[PDB]
Amino acid sequence: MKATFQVPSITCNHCVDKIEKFVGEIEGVSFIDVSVEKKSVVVEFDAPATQDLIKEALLDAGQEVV
Repeated sequence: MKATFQVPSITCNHCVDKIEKFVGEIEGVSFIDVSVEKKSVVVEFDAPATQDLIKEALLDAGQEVV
């Protein structure tokens, strides 16, 4: 139960705080991992979540991920 994405619009802390505030708890988030120098993002989600939940939240939060 883990996910691995990448936010091409990284390179900042304000974005991490915004995505962490939303992703910090998406009714099924184990741990939101982010990589600025690598421009990657690894998030763990439990059974009450889905990569469509972290996207709907992270995307609606103001972040982009392909």
